[PDB]
Amino acid sequence: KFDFEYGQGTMSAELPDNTDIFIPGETVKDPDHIPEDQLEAAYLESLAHPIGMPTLTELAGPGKTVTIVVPDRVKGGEQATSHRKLSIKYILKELYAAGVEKKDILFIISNGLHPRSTEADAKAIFGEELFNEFWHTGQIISHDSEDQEHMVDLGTTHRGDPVYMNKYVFECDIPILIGHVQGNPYGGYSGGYKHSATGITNWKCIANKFDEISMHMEEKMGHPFFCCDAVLDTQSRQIAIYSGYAKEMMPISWKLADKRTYVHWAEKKYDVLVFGMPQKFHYGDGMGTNPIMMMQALSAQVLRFKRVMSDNCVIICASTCNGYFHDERWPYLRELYDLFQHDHMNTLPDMNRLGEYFATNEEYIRKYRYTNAFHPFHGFSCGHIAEMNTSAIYIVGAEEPGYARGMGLKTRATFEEALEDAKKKYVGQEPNILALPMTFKKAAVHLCMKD
Amino acid sequence: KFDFEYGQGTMSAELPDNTDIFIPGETVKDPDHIPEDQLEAAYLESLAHPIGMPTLTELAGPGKTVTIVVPDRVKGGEQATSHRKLSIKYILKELYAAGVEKKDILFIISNGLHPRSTEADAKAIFGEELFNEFWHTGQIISHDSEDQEHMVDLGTTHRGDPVYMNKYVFECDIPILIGHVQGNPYGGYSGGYKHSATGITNWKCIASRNKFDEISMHMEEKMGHPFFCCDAVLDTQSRQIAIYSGYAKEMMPISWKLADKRTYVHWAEKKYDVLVFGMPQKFHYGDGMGTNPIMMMQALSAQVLRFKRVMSDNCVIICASTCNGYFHDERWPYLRELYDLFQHDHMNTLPDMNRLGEYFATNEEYIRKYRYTNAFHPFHGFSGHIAEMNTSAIYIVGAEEPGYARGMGLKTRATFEEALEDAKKKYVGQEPNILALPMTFKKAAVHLCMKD
Amino acid sequence: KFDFEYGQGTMSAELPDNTDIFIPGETVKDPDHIPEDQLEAAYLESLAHPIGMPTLTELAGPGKTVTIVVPDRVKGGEQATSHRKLSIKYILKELYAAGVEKKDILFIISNGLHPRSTEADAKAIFGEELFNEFWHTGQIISHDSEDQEHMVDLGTTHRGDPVYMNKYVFECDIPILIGHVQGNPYGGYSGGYKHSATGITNWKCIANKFDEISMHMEEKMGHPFFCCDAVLDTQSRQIAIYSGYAKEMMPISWKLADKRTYVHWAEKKYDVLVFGMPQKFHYGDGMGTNPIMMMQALSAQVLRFKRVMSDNCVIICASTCNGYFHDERWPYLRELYDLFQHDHMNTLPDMNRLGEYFATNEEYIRKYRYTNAFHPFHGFSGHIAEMNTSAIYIVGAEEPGYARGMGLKTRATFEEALEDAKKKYVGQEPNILALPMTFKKAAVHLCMKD
Amino acid sequence: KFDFEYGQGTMSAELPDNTDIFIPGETVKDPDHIPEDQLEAAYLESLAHPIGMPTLTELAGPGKTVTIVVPDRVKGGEQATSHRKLSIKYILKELYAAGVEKKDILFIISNGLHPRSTEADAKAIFGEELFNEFWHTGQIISHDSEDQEHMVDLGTTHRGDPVYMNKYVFECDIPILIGHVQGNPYGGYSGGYKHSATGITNWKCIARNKFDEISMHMEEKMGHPFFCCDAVLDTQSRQIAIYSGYAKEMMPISWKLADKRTYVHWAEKKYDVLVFGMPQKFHYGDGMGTNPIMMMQALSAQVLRFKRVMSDNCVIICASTCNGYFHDERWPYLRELYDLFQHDHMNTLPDMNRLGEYFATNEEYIRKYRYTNAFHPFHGFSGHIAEMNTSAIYIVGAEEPGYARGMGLKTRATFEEALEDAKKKYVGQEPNILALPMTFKKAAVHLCMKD
Repeated sequence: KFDFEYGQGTMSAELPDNTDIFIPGETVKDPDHIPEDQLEAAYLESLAHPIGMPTLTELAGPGKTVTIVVPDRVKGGEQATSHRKLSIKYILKELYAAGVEKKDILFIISNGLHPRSTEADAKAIFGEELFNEFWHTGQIISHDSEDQEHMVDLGTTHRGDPVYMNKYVFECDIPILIGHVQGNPYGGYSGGYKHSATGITNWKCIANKFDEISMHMEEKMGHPFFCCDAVLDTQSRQIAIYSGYAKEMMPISWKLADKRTYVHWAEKKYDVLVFGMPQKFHYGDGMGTNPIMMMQALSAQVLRFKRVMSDNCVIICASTCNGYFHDERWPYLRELYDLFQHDHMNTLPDMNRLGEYFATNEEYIRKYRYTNAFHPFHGFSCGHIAEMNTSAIYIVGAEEPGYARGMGLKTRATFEEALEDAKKKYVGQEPNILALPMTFKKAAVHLCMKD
Repeated sequence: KFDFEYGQGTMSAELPDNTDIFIPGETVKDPDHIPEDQLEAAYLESLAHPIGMPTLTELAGPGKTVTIVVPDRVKGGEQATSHRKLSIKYILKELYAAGVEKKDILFIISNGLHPRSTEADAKAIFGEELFNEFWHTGQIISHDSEDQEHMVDLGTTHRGDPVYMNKYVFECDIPILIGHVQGNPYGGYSGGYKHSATGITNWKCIASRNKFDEISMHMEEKMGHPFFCCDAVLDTQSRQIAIYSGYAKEMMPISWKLADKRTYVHWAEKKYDVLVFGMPQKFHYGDGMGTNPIMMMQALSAQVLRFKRVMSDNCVIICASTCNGYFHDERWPYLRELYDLFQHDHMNTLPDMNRLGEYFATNEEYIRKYRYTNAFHPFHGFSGHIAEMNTSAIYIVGAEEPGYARGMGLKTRATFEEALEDAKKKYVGQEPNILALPMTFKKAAVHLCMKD
Repeated sequence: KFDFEYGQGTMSAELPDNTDIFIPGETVKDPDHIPEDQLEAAYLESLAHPIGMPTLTELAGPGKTVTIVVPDRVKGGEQATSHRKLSIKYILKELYAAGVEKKDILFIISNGLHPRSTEADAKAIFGEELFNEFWHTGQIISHDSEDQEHMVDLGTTHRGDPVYMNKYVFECDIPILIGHVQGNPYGGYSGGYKHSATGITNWKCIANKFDEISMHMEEKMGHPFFCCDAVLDTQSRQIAIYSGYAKEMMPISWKLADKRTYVHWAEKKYDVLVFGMPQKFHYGDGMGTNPIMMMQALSAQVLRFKRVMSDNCVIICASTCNGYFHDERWPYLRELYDLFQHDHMNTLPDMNRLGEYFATNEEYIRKYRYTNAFHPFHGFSGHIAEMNTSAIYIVGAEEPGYARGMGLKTRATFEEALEDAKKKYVGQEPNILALPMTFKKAAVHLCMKD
Repeated sequence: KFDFEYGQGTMSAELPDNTDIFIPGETVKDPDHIPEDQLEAAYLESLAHPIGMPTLTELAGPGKTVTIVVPDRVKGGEQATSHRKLSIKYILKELYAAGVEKKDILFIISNGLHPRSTEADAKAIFGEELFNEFWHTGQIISHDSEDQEHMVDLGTTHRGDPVYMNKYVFECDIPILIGHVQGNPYGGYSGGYKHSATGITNWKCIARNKFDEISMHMEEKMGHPFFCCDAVLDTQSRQIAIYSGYAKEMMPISWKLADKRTYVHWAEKKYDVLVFGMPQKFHYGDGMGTNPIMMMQALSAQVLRFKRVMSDNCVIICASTCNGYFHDERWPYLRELYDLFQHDHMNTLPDMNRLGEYFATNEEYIRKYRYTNAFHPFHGFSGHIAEMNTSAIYIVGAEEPGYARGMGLKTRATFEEALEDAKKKYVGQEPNILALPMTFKKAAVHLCMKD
């Protein structure tokens, strides 16, 4: 028997004995994580030896404003020794040694279009010491992209891309960027320039691009971003820490992140891909039950396992489509689904023309600003890759399969039924089945062939 | 760290080392079940030696109408060799050896107020062989309390109890009962005369341990022939321990002699103060019991009734559940209106709602949904107050819409540790005795008692 | 038998004979109120002898604009000899003697987030003479914190608190503050710097803090506030009148307000606290039936009687929970209750994050400005009852679903609730304390005799 | 200052010194009641001294079905020694001494159109001992006008009145009645044949001579007369005399003593203004003082009571919290009735009677009457005297005065303001005022001229 995440618990599937298992922490081991007693030495050596920049003790002085940009709770570790906490601690120590007071240093959570961080979210991000040190003084701020009184206009890049920036990060003397270099389904990395281009701008600037936008910010500001990026493994444990100028550091970190993300394990090309998504993963609770977020997750899974899989791919998923449109967090997705169903739109890519219609809605913008919900444009920042490539996608165990059927996904009730239907219709009676347990509870990797 | 059921998965809790763990079967062993090989001999011996009744061959003759009453899907087994399947199979073999026509055998699924069984439910209850052999012939009928053309008003007992019983059972020449002798929170075992008194009666005969026996004996007196019971005692994993068949009235004490040994566990050394468990979404009555506020209160009241003899008077109950507000309105269409009436009336407690029971059992739309949609009868909710007077505080941990748990009188918190700290603050003190019950709603529950 | 306020009338409770009664003023007598024959002398001596400031005759002249800040109807006396009326009368006499004309003097009712005063509210606050003298010329104004063209920006204090101020009180040559020195459940007092901080600001300035904000206003204006505050007793009768600079006079008034507010009477720690809330108390009609205002009142009662009460204290309350949201006065509290019930809100504090969501609502702001309703941020300006008491019983409720949705226990009669509490929490020998008319009087903080 | 009931508490009024105060029991003393010690002797003497039938021993024998008809909770005391409890207890003692089985005794709560009594109501009516002895056996049944399987169509009287009777009372061998003889606004009395005609009849039999004719038709159809045990009550519902026997011949004797109580001679001047207040809970129950139609009923009752003491320029000033609290759980039909009054050609209340048969046949309201313990929909049509006689009716202190204005009643904010307006317009500057400060809390009496 095989155990796949099903909403909150686990669905059991009786797959043929030719099934293979890939858990990206056990099948192929990641590069060794830095031991917890060598983390201080690694951080000190990285901060004291930046790439294409002087040390923090050289760029800091008394009265020089410092803004530290910290990512939100979507990605990265939340443990007692995560990259964010240690990096902030040692950066603060360096700045205090340089002669910068605590009253000046400001912290900004860079969500961009993700919901603004609450008190509990900041507690989980910064820990227990930084939380008590800075939150009550008003020195920890969540980035608001609709606050026209805190957004500055930098003009347009050489390619005509508009650039809007946070005012707080624009008026400081020392801008510090903290990011986690981790893989993305599209092939890019969530390093320094991508983090600055995504988490500091607004929806207009989001609608090679990231490098241009971040370089435009650096030119307008007058001082380049000091980025301290850590290469994370599947358990969000730092492997290497690279600090300094983002442009000359990003390739250095990528040369090692390619070792972790791209796993050469495949010996054959598979026909059936079996997994399941729990209710709460990635963007938060309700992702595994909201149809549009399910489509995005399935598209990411298709992108990640494209090389390992054959032409007529078949994807079997175990998710609880109870129709749970998490509405305190995605207040616009019900209208999005209704517009998709009750219009002339044959496929998801036909929805893009409504993006500016949703990003400018007053009620959803108010909910984004004050209720801690997603920005209405986040649904258009994808879903179409799932529709192509795969012959059929099965959503087994759904509670309201009408929502999974309205997205174009086939619906069944048990893994064996869906597998038998796929064998009868698409993949024949001898399918190469690949089972992915805990594919959404870990940092997913791009599977490739040993060729 | 301890693990508890939470909706579908598992919520983890950090509890002090003094916490004690109880599993119904793993901690204290149930009496040994008969092995799968000896089910043959045990069933044949039980059928060949009925208690207080002649053997079924004597009861059967050519051209005799036989009605076999099979319980619902709530709690009966459903393994490969469950009691229902084996008992039905051997009864059918013996009846065929008695020369009884196959067209005179009729199966009645006795639900009473539980939803009528569909094709999949009937298949799961009866096994694929019996489902293929009998379903398409039309010989498997779910009991319908509101089918007035197929219900017979017997009259009244001596205690003013109206009696209405299925006409199919009334007109048969051999009534056979299939029953599982399993414990109840109140103490009256669920197999025997209770099965006949509850499963083939309408809500008026339920609205009114001696009551069930009186009603069933009145049924036997009116019919002229007693029910032929085939009751099996089950353990936590729904495995047979002993099989008793014959006259229900005289066989019931014999079955109880072993059901008491199974049900009443004697593992205890201290009077515990805090009871910790969790509600899965699907248990007992089906999917949605762990999120429906009324059904959550019912389950909590059952848990209070089971463990009251091991718990103190300032006890605190901490349960993990996902109070989504998911009433499962396709299966309990009356519970949303019931909840609204609870909130929007002069009702301080749940027992104040019983005066509306006759109001709900007579609703035309809910009765239609019960008959044709496979939903619960509207009077099931009124057939739940022990928790709100026995316990000092009841905590619902990890609720997704904590308004429903608060509206029923239960406190709400976010994590097990937070609720335990609050309870230690106010109710049980900083040095409590904790009893943790993982997999309490996944296994057949038992009554806990002091060792002495 | 015992009589407790129940909505509009009274519920009767057969409490055991060991029950104790505390009524403010009646049980322990307050300091003697100034006789009506000495009020003129007291006011004249206070105004002629200010603290840290000179007399109104020494600061006033011909053409110098004067703005008099007067509190709203929530607190203070509405009698024929209340502090507001007499203070305004004698201040006007002094100013007229100095040389200031009536055409210039302006009156501002400082509510802040409380509803703007209507014609009848000004009636009750000011009296016949001042009403007829000043309202019909448009010289009595109710403070509007949402009026962007009548609010000025003073920047941000040294600690990081933004300061918004009323324009009328900013452009005047002589700002005069009238406040009442009365106790608060949290420990602080009303009137003085607190009145100016919470009265003529907006919700952003409200979200030692009051001292910093008020000193920032005084620095920006250049004229310190001339505060004339009277220490009130349980019947809103003046005990002492202190005039002058607020910073150097607040301790002087506090040294005597501590004598009245802090009553050392207890001889034992009580287990059960029994009282009842009428429908109309404090913030107006519907407070005793609105679940959120009920929770606020219960929290205030918990704060006031914390020292007299045991660790396992049980509160029994008699209120008519008819679900009567005074939707013409609290248009937002139904949405607030629905958000509390239908979201991931385990407790009331978890709702604070929605404060900025409500304070910026356009419809509720319009209703606050023009309909005379509460500002939507007043609700977020609660948990103490949940943290402290083992159980809270709301007896006599009409729709107990609302009292249950707040986390409170619901019963039907005092005896049933008392028996339940005895069986569950407080045992069979509880120290019961009964508070008749605890919401119809100026409540006091009960302390221990020793 | 004067005090009046106002919702739940008391509104205070400033009235001139010429105002006269009347309290039914205190101003003029009722005839002396029998003491609590002599209740036993008086009850035994009354039971042993019938007024036209043989004693209860003669009617009783082995195997006799006895049906005892107990009035509703609307009227009559609920003290420790109320008439219902004592009469039932002594009747049961006599029947047991006569050899009547306990299983052949059945109690019927005669409500007729009032809501069916619940468990708590039955407990309060019957006393704890009798409730424990008889309720759980199933021997206490509330009358159900719409229970067609338990209703018998007796036939028709000579006036065309149709007669429908409770089947339980019809088949019994001894029908016994418990009744309280206290006055009505119309001049009748609530005990005697009226109890039979109203309590155990449906709405068709309801839509002084009529009650007697219907009850005597019932007696002639059953073959045996009702055995009545009627008690005269004072303001505090205390017994003055107990009359038992044939109702037709006993009724004048009971009336001879009820006249001395109901009619009070305390008038020396023709009063002009009548001042009182409606409490929230009185007569029919909670919500009578706030429901506009029940407020009109109460005002009409007051007008009928005090019409012989007041002039022809009547002004009625009443304090009530008319907040629109219809108590829809007890009067579910009154909101629709109010809407039909407002939104049709109804100029006055008596114009609505043509819809009475429309409401009494409603299925939803009948279901709520049978199963939810609400009023029968025809109760509201069983109200025009107030608007006919009084020149102006003032509702003082209403919280939603739209309902008081919609029924034709003037609305003001305070007692003094309404009195000033009435003096200005109707009664002049020198009126005669009669103040009733406990009119709705005590059993009302009919005021009359002293001469």
